[PDB]
Amino acid sequence: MQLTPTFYDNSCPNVSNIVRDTIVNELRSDPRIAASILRLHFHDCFVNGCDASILLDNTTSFRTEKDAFGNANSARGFPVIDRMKAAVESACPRTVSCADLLTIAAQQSVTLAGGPSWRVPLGRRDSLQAFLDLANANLPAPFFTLPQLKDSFRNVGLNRSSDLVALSGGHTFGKNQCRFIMDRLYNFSNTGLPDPTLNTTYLQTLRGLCPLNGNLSALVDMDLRTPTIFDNKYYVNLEEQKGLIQSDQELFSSPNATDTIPLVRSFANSTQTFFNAFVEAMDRMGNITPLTGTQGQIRLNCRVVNS
Ligand code: HEM
Ligand SMILES: COc1cc(/C=C/C(=O)O)ccc1O
Ligand SMILES: [Ca+2]
Ligand SMILES: [Ca+2]
Ligand code: NA
Repeated sequence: MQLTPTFYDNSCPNVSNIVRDTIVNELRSDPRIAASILRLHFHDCFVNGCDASILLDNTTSFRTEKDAFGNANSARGFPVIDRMKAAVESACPRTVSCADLLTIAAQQSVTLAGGPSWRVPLGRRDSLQAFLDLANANLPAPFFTLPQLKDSFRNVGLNRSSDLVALSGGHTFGKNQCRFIMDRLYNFSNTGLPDPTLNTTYLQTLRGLCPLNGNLSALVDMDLRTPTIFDNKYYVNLEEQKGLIQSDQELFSSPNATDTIPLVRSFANSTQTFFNAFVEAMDRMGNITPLTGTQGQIRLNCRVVNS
């Protein structure tokens, strides 16, 4: 029972519309929600697949993935997911899984930010548990080298460098905390110097936003060109050594980037090339070990398993 974009065309043909309206509304008060939602889907899929396991709250039986190093004080937008979930439950009771809801929400967030528009495959079901340890082991970190980034993607089933380069384009919008670049700014890999792959002019700007012994929670735009617009500007930045986190710049500057450099350039040269690759990579990531058929359930409240 493979995933299909028409899964809810009869049971809830208005699901995508409900999701979109919820995001449109939220964007007025929080213009960062779109980026935040896309990241939630990414963090869901990289841990036991896209099964909404990340949406589960703490229980006496299992710890929440929300306390993972990659999610704690970082992941956000959970209340917004509850809102669209409630709205969908009203329109179509016990029909749309949280896993599918989050996938649609990620796609709509990308489109609303100016990105490509497409119908994501559907039919995923919700996990019966959360996987904190697995999240700590599977979620990639900003300090990862290119070989480590590739290993992290391959680990969850994405072997193509195209998947890695295209999906990294998610950093074409959204925010990043000073904490994750302090090493690149003042002491990279215990060298006592800033990361040489970071543009010196941009280095000065970032140091001003993130001074030593400063607020590590302060936010910086992932894309200095178009902070809230989903476009290929992220790759243009890499070509100028303006990737924000180490994992971004590595795609273009790593000694192991022989295969990723041409992809970065290709995406920087054509928005069409990037958008096509992003959709293709997004659908592949959304196809990671999904629960289908009668496996798992259709969670009524994304924060807890049905009882
Ligand atoms: C290649 C490995 C990746 C690493 C190491 C990574 C790392 C990070 C880090 C450190 C942040 C900042 C979190 C914070 O400041 O609290 C972030 C933000 C973000 N990431 Fe990535 N990321 C990766 C891949 C992806 C992918 C595959 C997507 C989705 C297609 C994605 C989408 C986002 C978005 C949209 C934001 C902004 C979230 C917000 O503003 O709330 N990332 N990422
Ligand atoms: C049944 O509830 C809803 C339906 C829609 C439909 C939108 C459309 O058809 O474009 C939007 C929001 C709702 O809460
Ligand atoms: Ca998951
Ligand atoms: Ca952008
Ligand atoms: Na696959």
